[PDB]
Amino acid sequence: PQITLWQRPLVTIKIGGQLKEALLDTGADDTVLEEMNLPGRWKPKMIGGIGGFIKVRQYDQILIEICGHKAIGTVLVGPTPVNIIGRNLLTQIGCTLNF
Amino acid sequence: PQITLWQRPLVTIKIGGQLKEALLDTGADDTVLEEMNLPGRWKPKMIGGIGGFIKVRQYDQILIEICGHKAIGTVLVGPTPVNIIGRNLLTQIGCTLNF
Ligand SMILES: COC(=O)N[C@H](C(=O)N[C@@H](Cc1ccccc1)C[C@H](O)[C@H](Cc1ccc(-c2cccnc2)cc1)NC(=O)[C@@H](NC(=O)OC)C(C)(C)C)C(C)(C)C
Repeated sequence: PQITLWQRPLVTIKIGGQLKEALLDTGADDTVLEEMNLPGRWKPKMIGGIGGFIKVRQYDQILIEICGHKAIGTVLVGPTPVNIIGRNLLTQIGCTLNF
Repeated sequence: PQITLWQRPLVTIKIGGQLKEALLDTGADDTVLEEMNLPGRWKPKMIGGIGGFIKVRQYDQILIEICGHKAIGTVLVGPTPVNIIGRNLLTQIGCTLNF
């Protein structure tokens, strides 16, 4: 589909059974979701955005379905006021900017 | 053009007769640029990132060349670690997310 930008580019995502809302974010290197458990191994990481850094949990080789599109990769979990789909997974569903 | 996301979407912008590099950010409501001079009046505004809020200066109806496309709207200026083009201007230049 083609998503215009008059509104926030929010879509539905499925991860580990649960359905969630998430922002398709081209200004994000990383994918970061609201605090939750994910199966298996994780590492502490620090990420930086506007107005500071937050401490998160890095989970590798995680599957998320985004608008009925398979995408596997690193998923960060932490105190984010919004679920953020970053480039690492956007590339995986063939997401591009056009104008 | 069609910009892929295997790398930070960094385009050439022109503002106040200065060439800068800026990030095409779908996950940003606003356009935030690093400290610089701009003509006209400004208001104060708070904006929130991942880490917290920052104090920025709101300038209205500022001309800005984004990847060879004219936009005239609200530009925020303040302590941001990256030049961000947000949805207010991305819509102006007819930019869309596609996949
Ligand atoms: C390497 O740095 C990153 O890629 N950092 C990303 C990051 O923070 N990416 C930044 C760009 C960057 C890069 C390097 C260094 C500083 C910045 C812009 C993102 O795309 C964010 C998303 C967001 C949206 C919304 C909110 C939020 C906050 C409060 C309430 N509700 C929602 C909070 C975060 N928009 C923002 O930070 C924009 N925020 C926004 O639109 O809020 C409405 C802003 C401030 C640029 C206009 C991150 C998401 C992986 C952490």
